[PDB]
Amino acid sequence: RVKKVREMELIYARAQLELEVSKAQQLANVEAKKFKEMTEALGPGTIRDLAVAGP
Amino acid sequence: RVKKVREMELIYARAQLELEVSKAQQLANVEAKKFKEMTEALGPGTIRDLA
Amino acid sequence: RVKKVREMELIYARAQLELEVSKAQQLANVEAKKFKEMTEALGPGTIRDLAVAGP
Repeated sequence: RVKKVREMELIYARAQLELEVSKAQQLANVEAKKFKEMTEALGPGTIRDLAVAGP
Repeated sequence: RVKKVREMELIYARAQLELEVSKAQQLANVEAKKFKEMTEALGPGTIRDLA
Repeated sequence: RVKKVREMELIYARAQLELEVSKAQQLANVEAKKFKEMTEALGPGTIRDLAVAGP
């Protein structure tokens, strides 16, 4: 009884595994290429001065 | 009973995954190219002096 | 009685093992390649200045 249900919690957790995996995976692709285009369209010297706004 | 509903919470979370993904994805495109045009139309020396 | 149920908790924990394994495994792939693309699209000097925002 316990073997079968928990070997199934095995397969169910394999499932929930992949869900959380690709969840955060493509959320990561989202925010990472977000800030990719952010800073690439910014430019090296532009963001350097924007952050070095201090004498 | 638990297998089927939670393998479905698998597919539903795959769904909610992609929702949050492209949500923040295109919000990111939004704010990033926002500040892209901001600082590019500003110019290097302009923003340097402004800061 | 105890042997059989707990040798099964063996196989069930082998299962729960692999669930937690690939859970954190692909969550790791998620966040790691997230910050991969983050900092790679950033660039060496860009992130250096963004963090060296201080005189």
